[PDB]
Amino acid sequence: PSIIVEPHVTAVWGKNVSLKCLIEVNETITQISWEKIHGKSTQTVAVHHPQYGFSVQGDYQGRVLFKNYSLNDATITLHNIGFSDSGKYICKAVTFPLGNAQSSTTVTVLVEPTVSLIKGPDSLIDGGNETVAAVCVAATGKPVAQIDWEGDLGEMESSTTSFPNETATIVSQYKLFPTRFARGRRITCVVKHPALEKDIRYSFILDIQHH
Amino acid sequence: PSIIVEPHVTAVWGKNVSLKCLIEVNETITQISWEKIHGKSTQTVAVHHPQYGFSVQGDYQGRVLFKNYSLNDATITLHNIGFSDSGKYICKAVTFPLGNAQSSTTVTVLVEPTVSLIKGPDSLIDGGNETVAAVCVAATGKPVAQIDWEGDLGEMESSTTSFPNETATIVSQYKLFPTRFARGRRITCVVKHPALEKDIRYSFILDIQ
Ligand SMILES: *[C@@H]1O[C@H](CO)[C@@H](O[C@@H]2O[C@H](CO)[C@@H](O[C@@H]3O[C@H](CO)[C@@H](O)[C@H](O)[C@@H]3O)[C@H](O)[C@H]2NC(C)=O)[C@H](O)[C@H]1NC(C)=O
Ligand SMILES: *[C@@H]1O[C@H](CO)[C@@H](O[C@@H]2O[C@H](CO)[C@@H](O[C@@H]3O[C@H](CO)[C@@H](O)[C@H](O)[C@@H]3O)[C@H](O)[C@H]2NC(C)=O)[C@H](O)[C@H]1NC(C)=O
Repeated sequence: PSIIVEPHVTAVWGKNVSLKCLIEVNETITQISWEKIHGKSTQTVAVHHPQYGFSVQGDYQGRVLFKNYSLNDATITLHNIGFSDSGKYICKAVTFPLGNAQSSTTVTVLVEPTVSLIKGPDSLIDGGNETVAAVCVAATGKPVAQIDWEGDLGEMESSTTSFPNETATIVSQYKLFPTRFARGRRITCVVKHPALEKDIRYSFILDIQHH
Repeated sequence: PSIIVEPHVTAVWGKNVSLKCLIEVNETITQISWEKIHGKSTQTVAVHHPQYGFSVQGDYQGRVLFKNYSLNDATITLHNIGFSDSGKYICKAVTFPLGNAQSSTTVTVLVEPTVSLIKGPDSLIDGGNETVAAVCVAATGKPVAQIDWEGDLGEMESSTTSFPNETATIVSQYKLFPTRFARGRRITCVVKHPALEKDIRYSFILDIQ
């Protein structure tokens, strides 16, 4: 309506997110609140009342700040984000005399992957058969990270395991036939994920041996 | 929930009703209100706020009174009851901090019939053909009334004519074969209707010759 909110929002596990709400009703504001859908019932996250002040409820206590004291600005920030913070929220303005108005914001919780780049277990002998030259892991991210490789020296093979909390670990091995042409060149693991401000990039120089 | 109301209320057109609502939810009450369901949205009927006062909305203005100033008593009275007052209402208490709680009341609007008894067009002469001794009309009642007769001097015939506002008129003629035996007798019309506390009764003494 005149309840201005962002319709869809992502939140990174263990960081902060802002639940924006501007109230332009041109009406007398009785109180304003954020609520969370639970079945058909809703549960209160935070309340502002012009005489009774703020209130934060449930497991949100200690993790919710009201941006400012204006009754027309219902924006809050949520902190120490966890999986249960996902779902549909309602910003609500109760007004006098016409009553309530609202708009919804759905929150998706993302988890940053833990990335590591490791060398293959076997040494890369020139003229030898296909060997795993490196292994890139992006562990327990939500959703699963994406892994790409730079340096066209071979081919990629990956597996993914998803977990009850809906994070996923992806393991990607880079396979190549060692040659003279590949010696001294650099292979890069590139991990893309929506919780990342920029792609994680790890690389190292190929060591190709003698005989 | 914690909202005490009556599930269903009968209301008579042109009269009064109370919509009862007692609120003791345990916590600070920021405002209380009665609302009317319109589609899936609701229209406000009346609102009581501790600092802002009473407020009445729509076509309820001049027809709604709050029973008292107590925030725990949302009871109102509705006056000059009209067809549109029919429908489903919700009493609603908004509280601080947990928010609103509500309960519904459904209102049916009845219309009292206008009842009259007349002595029939032709005059009452003996040994002859059936003659209409009296006509009883319960007009534009909602729903249609029932008409019964007391005094066992003949049979009745009745017709019903419905109207767009959902009131109906029923006209009942009482026919009899006139007899010297029937003079001094009283015929009685009895009209039954849910808007009536008792049956309406109109009677008169048959005059034969
Ligand atoms: C979502 O579920 C996954 C699957 O259980 C969670 O991953 C697990 O997290 C624990 C705690 O960090 C990991 O254990 C730790 O790592 C090594 C184990 O060898 C050890 O050095 C540490 O002291 C500790 O034991 C566990 O390995 C890991 N399981 C995996 C990656 O398969 C994940 O943390 C959950 N995420 C959230 C946000 O709840
Ligand atoms: C529900 O429906 C019927 C039909 O619209 C309404 O009945 C009509 O009521 C009016 C006024 O009560 C009657 O007409 C009036 O007659 C007087 C003479 O007594 C005259 O002064 C007025 O100008 C007007 O013409 C009319 O006889 C009556 N019609 C029938 C067929 O009975 C009824 O009032 C409606 N009721 C509600 C609660 O809305």
